[PDB]
Amino acid sequence: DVPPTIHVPLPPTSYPAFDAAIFTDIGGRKHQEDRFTLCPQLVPGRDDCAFFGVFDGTVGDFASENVKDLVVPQLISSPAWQEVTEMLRSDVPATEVDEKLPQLLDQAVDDMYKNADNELVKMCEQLNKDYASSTSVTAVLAKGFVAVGHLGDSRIAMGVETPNGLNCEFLTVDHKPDMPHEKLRIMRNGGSVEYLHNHNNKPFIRGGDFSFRKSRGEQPMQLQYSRAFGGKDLKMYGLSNQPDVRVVRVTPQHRVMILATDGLWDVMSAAQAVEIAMQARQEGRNPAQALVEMTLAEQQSRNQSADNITAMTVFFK
Ligand SMILES: [Ca+2]
Ligand SMILES: [Ca+2]
Repeated sequence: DVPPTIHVPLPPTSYPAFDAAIFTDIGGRKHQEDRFTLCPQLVPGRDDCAFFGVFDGTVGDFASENVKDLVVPQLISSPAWQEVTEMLRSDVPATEVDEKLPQLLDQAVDDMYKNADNELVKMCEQLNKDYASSTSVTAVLAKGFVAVGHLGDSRIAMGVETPNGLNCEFLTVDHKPDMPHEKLRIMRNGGSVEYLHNHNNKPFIRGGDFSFRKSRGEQPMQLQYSRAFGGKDLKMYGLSNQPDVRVVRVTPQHRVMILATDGLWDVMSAAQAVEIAMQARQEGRNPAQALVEMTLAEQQSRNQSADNITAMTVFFK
């Protein structure tokens, strides 16, 4: 019932509508909490649909390890997705498809996020995982459209060729606790946004019970992003599972999409990543591995302990 998915490093592999590569590295962390999911053929009988997902876990790998196996099943169980499947298998005029498909994809991704999180949170309740959380950047490719969704601070970069050169941008903006409306939601729900000494630029979302649990000699946790999967004991204090969704038309000029964790972005800009990835391909090298190894080399050069780093490169055709 669920199409085959990939969750291990993937060297350069050619598919009908795109070529993909996936590489990850633990870096200098004591744990590997990054996870990912790639479904090459999302819709049986078709060869132009695929799912892409990368997950940056924190406070253990529980949330990222599990959510990765919940997204595809939840996605296709969506009544919204059933309508996507029915329309792709119908006579319905093309012009009409391309006109309705975007909102159907938007709604399906929305359903996926909320349903996958409800299921994950119930698991966290079962196994007593109070703060296990994970960011998410996902991409659903379907008949020339890519439905981008995300929660947290992992990002998706896009390389598009123009007559004046390669246009490189992020399709997602991080969910940070200090963004005015995020902060507003956290305080309305009894949580707070903490700006700690010497770290004014990276505030934390803190639960309303943090202080009490801290005095009880326990270990309440905080996050530096305001939306995510998991975070059981923060979901009632402002941590949202509402993803920002964006549907983009894959045009002839679209060259590459890069899904990666902050382990890559805290070091490289969108343009730098695309360039490195574009060059690697051009020279027959593993684009995703190039992104990770290049990042690790730079970190050493800076005397910086590297974070977990995961990169998934997708080249359109
Ligand atoms: Ca992490
Ligand atoms: Ca990270």
